[PDB]
Amino acid sequence: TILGGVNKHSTSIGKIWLTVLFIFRIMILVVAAKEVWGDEQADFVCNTLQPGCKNVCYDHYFPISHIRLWALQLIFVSTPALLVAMHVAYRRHEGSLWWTYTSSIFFRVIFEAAFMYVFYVMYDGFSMQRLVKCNAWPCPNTVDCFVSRPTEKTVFTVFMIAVSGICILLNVTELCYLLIRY
Amino acid sequence: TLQTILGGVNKHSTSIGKIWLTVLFIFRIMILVVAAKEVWGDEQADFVCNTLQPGCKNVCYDHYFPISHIRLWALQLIFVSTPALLVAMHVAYRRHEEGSLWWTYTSSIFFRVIFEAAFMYVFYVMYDGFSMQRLVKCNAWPCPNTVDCFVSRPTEKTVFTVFMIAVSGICILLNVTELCYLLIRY
Repeated sequence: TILGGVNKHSTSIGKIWLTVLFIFRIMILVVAAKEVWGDEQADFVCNTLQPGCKNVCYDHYFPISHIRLWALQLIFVSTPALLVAMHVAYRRHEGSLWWTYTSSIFFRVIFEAAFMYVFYVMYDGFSMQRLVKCNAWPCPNTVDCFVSRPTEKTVFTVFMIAVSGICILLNVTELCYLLIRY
Repeated sequence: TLQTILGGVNKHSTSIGKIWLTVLFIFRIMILVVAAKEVWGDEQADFVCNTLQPGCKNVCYDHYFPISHIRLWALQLIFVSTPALLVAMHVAYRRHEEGSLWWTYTSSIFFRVIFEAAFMYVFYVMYDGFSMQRLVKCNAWPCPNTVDCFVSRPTEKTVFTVFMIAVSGICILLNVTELCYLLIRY
């Protein structure tokens, strides 16, 4: 019903393509992705005998796991759609509505652009490495630690980034139509 | 029936109260449920202490985490929502057959700000700020002189701690404006 409640009050591009891609991301996140990151810390392996070196090295290289960045991102970009829907809902039950609608799609592009930026700086590209070298205290000189399932995590990382990039373009095209029509 | 219950809660509210307060409430619940609840999944499983003394890990973990963060947020969310459905059924009881409606409403928004302030106060005093440390030094019995123990995911837990505090602080501001916005109309 939440899906069927937001069916109306949109343009042909905004009718479906944004919505189907949004459903696409959630299905990938829930059905498939969350079991890949299930044992991110359980199978983190470091070659040392120092107690506590594993905890600090894992926390240093993964300040926040990918699945929870995407979970945050989905929540943020969902609110402007939801908020405008209920905003127009009670009055129904032109200039102002146009003012709100363009603002609604203006926030989406901001959030997705902001979040794609974070992955790039934080994780230094979209590819995961098999080996990480760690020298934070209490670890001795330098320690080799090994990541769990690096290849599978890369595949979903690329998949999510590419789909997010598509959603940016669709929002932009929706904006330009509303720009020319004024 | 999350949509249905709040739909009744939506009735007889001011602009900011109609939209902004309830969307923030769903915002906090979503973060707590789908994201944060499994950051703290292995609080005690990956607590690590550098000692050979049996039971030092149990006493040191309990000394530094008297109550978990997620279980404080759960308690806070329960408390701040009770006045919501308290009035909902109370009027439904009366309806089944202004000032009283006024008296109930201003009291309701007065308890919400009280509970949020009190709970937000507990985090500060009991955890000494909003930032967790990688290392905790423990000397409670039966541990020998002083033992180093290491926390699990200190950086991630800090991120959600800040995010929860910031959102809770906003809910206080909206409630305060609601009181001022309401009082002037009289």
